[PDB]
Amino acid sequence: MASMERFLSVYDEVQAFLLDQLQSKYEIDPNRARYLRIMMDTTCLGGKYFRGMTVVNVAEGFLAVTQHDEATKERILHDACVGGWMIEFLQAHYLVEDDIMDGSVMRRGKPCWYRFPGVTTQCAINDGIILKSWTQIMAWHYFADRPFLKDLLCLFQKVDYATAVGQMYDVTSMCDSNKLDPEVAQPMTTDFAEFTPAIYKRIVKYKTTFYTYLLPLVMGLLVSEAAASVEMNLVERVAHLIGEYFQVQDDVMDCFTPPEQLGKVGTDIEDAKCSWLAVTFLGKANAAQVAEFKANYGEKDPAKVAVVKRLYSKANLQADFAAYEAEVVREVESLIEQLKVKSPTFAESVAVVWEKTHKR
Amino acid sequence: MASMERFLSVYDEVQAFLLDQLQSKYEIDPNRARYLRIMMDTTCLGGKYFRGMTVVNVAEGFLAVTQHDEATKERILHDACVGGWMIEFLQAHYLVEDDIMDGSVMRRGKPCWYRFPGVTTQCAINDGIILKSWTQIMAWHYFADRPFLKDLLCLFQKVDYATAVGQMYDVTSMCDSNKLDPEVAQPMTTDFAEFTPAIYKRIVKYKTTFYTYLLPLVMGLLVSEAAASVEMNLVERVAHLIGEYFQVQDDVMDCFTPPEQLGKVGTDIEDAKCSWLAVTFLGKANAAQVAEFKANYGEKDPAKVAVVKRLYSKANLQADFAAYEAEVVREVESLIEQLKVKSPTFAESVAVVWEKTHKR
Ligand SMILES: COCC(=O)NCc1nc2ccccc2[nH]1
Ligand SMILES: COCC(=O)NCc1nc2ccccc2[nH]1
Ligand SMILES: COCC(=O)NCc1nc2ccccc2[nH]1
Ligand SMILES: COCC(=O)NCc1nc2ccccc2[nH]1
Ligand SMILES: COCC(=O)NCc1nc2ccccc2[nH]1
Ligand SMILES: COCC(=O)NCc1nc2ccccc2[nH]1
Ligand SMILES: [Zn+2]
Ligand SMILES: [Zn+2]
Ligand SMILES: [Zn+2]
Ligand SMILES: [Zn+2]
Ligand SMILES: [Zn+2]
Ligand SMILES: [Zn+2]
Repeated sequence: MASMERFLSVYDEVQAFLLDQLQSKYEIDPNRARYLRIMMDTTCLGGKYFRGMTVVNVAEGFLAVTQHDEATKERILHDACVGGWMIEFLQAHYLVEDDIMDGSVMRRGKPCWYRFPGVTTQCAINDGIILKSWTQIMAWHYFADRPFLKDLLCLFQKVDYATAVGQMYDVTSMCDSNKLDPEVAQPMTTDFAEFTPAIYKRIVKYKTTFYTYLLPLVMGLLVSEAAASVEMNLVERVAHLIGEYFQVQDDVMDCFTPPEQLGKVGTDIEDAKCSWLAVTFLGKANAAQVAEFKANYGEKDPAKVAVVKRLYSKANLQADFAAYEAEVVREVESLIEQLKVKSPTFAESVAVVWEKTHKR
Repeated sequence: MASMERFLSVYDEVQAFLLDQLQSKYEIDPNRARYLRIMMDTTCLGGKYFRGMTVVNVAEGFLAVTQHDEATKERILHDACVGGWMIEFLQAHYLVEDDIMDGSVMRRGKPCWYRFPGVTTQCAINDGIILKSWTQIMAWHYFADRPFLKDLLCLFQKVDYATAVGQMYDVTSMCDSNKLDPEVAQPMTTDFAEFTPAIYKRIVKYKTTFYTYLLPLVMGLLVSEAAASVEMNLVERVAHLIGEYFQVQDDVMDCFTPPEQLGKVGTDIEDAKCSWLAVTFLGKANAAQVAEFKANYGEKDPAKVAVVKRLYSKANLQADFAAYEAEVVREVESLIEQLKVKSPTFAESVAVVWEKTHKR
């Protein structure tokens, strides 16, 4: 059984479980079950399964070096798939809700879920709530008697919370902090004083890294009962680095990747996002370039968006990206080495995570 | 210390904990902390604290009949307040998101949270996510070493899930089940075949009863380590009854309570809600009254709304409500008696829950 095959089969099983339970324990009728099946498929499937497959890969590594009965190998791999789906369904939650929050049009060359004719925002908000509730239903069902259940739920819960806090950092990133006030409509920053590397780093760490990198690695350790093979402060450091890198790639592609390939028309400029491009450009621009960026950023007008893209093009941001990439490659290699002291197997899984990130 | 006083003090403590942790562990800055404090107050405070105070009342009952050290009495009451706030913050989540889902204008004579000028939907969806995450942060913090932690989290998780399923039943209640399809925009029912008492009962049970009645009672038992004093199938039955009653009152008031008193302009008729009024009217109407209801229900037009209110007025629904009330009074009394066999104290708390519901 290829890992991916096992992973995909477990989706089918988990889907059947959740829908069969709705019918037998929550009085659902067949049509509403079908609507939820479609919802689940539409919102959970079609991506790369990077996060969920990380859990599987980490567990697979430990299986190769640890003595177990066959049935135990199976149970561990099944747990790693369930845990991976918990993360994918968490992601699915965040995507449904974020797309609504941001008025997004497309996700993976298909309409965002709320835009489906028979969905609408009124249902989609709640569908997103259900998606995250299913992570917990999965956990309580499949992991009821597992020794790792407490630690898994407690971590999962902190990562979800961090992610929501990250969302708040992201949606408020173009405001002046000192002006935040629920009573007063929020103006866009004029000075862009908060477009700094440390501020950017805080957004990305919370919004993406905890759930995309830390949680899949640590879930893999927890289902393997292997958290003693690592120094958790290192696993955090390496996840922060790789996660930051991931987002900087995504930020560049929002701007420069053709929409057919991206699967999306990128709107970070019109949305006035604190992107790596913006922060990096502000870190090297001259006064006249800074005034021009300010006159044009955060505006729907396509000509103003083209002015911003031009400023970025002539600012030679490809140099800054190569240098940044160089330095991340350097630090990731260093942390992989430190990880080898307690676990070659876990260090190797992080190596694979990094290769898959660095080459995508 | 009056119970309410203790309850309100614990809000202050919990608020400080959550905000202090954001600063010390999640890198929050002071302005975003202030925004979340305001959010928390605006969305969690100002109601009757019925659900949270139920937890406190149930625990207080057991304290009066159970031998404990003073510090243990305090710890139990503190736990009951924390558990009660978990339920109020769960409620706060659902209200923020539902108000957004339904395009609601006012909640408790104040603007819905998403309508605040400095909030907007983009932030409000996420603020609602945070509210529910805080229930879990509270639980893991205050109840880390508690013997009831597992059972409390597992119940809490099932009630939340049921509530989301209830929301789906509610928002789809004016559609024909056989027509639900994410690909096709959903027409309002023309036949109203699904406006039945059993269907209505399913909506209310899921949408309201589990979180408003079952969870506060059972939370009170769990923090008291008293679940053996009751037959859980009875506690479920009595909660379903009282919870149904609560909603039937709310349904009548949406239609007949002046907006100043309601704290809201009621829109259940324009929203084509499967209300008790509608279901009860359809259960007694003649053919001509049925055609008239169909020609007028579920429409913004104020004259069509007034036609519906007239049909309800002349259908003598006050008689049906008195008869329904009569029968609920009868069954609640019967279940209170059954509850006395294992626990007079718990039966008495349910009596208080019912009095507070029946007289509001
Ligand atoms: C077909 O069964 C209908 C029913 O009410 N079952 C029991 C039941 N449903 C619950 C939901 C949440 C928490 C606890 C619950 N217990
Ligand atoms: C859909 O059913 C969910 C469920 O858990 N049913 C059993 C159940 N019901 C409970 C009520 C209180 C405490 C614990 C309970 N356990
Ligand atoms: C209550 O209405 C909310 C709203 O209009 N939100 C933006 C929105 N834009 C859409 C485009 C296509 C389909 C659905 C869409 N929804
Ligand atoms: C001020 O501290 C910043 C930091 O990163 N602390 C550790 C940390 N933050 C976590 C969030 C979720 C899950 C696990 C976590 N561990
Ligand atoms: C805001 O801090 C949240 C936190 O839990 N910090 C400690 C912590 N970090 C962990 C990473 C993996 C496993 C367990 C962990 N525990
Ligand atoms: C992205 O926009 C969503 C939207 O317009 N939702 C309805 C809506 N109606 C409002 C009335 C006052 C204040 C805020 C309001 N929001
Ligand atoms: Zn977003
Ligand atoms: Zn940590
Ligand atoms: Zn992006
Ligand atoms: Zn609603
Ligand atoms: Zn039950
Ligand atoms: Zn109502």
